[PDB]
Amino acid sequence: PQITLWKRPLVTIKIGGQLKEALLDTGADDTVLEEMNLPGRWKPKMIGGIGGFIKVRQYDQILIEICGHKAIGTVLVGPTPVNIIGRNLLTQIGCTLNF
Amino acid sequence: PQITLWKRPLVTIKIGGQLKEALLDTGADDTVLEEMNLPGRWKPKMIGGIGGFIKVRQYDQILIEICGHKAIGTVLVGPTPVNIIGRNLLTQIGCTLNF
Ligand SMILES: CCOP(=O)(COc1ccc(C[C@H](NC(=O)O[C@H]2CO[C@H]3OCC[C@H]32)[C@H](O)CN(C[C@@H](C)CC)S(=O)(=O)c2ccc3c(c2)OCO3)cc1)OCC
Repeated sequence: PQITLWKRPLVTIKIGGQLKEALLDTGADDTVLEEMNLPGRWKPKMIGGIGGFIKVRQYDQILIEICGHKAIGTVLVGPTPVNIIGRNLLTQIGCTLNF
Repeated sequence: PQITLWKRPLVTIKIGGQLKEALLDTGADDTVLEEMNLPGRWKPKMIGGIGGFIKVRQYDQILIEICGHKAIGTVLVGPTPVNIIGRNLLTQIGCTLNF
């Protein structure tokens, strides 16, 4: 599909057997999701943006389905205000910018 | 052009007669540039990111050329970690997401 940018590019994702709304974010190197209790081990990490850094939990080899397209990679979990799909997963679903 | 996301979507921009490098950021509602001098009036504003709020200077109806495409809109100037081109200008240059 093609998504215009008049509004925030929000889509439905599936992760850990749950549906959520997330932002397709070409400005995000990594994928940052709202607080959730994913199983398995994780590594502490900090990521920075406008305003400073937040503490997040890095889970690896996590499957996410974005608009029916499957992707598996690293997902960061922490007190983010919005679910953010970053380039590490956007590349896997064949997402490009076009103008 | 068509831009893949295996690396950061960085492009050259021209604003106030000066060339700079900026990130095409579909997750940003607004355009925010690092500290610089811009002519014309400006009003103090505040914007929030992943790690909190920052104070910016809002410049309205600023000419800015993005990878060869002209836009005239709002540009915020402040302590952002990187120059980011947000949806307010991405829409002007006809940028869409596609997968
Ligand atoms: C509504 C909820 O509350 P809120 O109002 C806004 O919530 C939001 C918070 C973040 C975002 C996404 C963020 N957009 C953003 O900053 O946009 C600003 C300007 O325009 C406005 O539009 C929305 C906010 C304003 C960027 O797309 C991506 N970022 C990097 C970028 C700064 C380049 C370095 S990043 O997230 O930090 C990040 C992600 C993965 C990583 C990483 C860093 O490092 C490695 O992996 C969108 C909405 O904030 C009050 C507390």
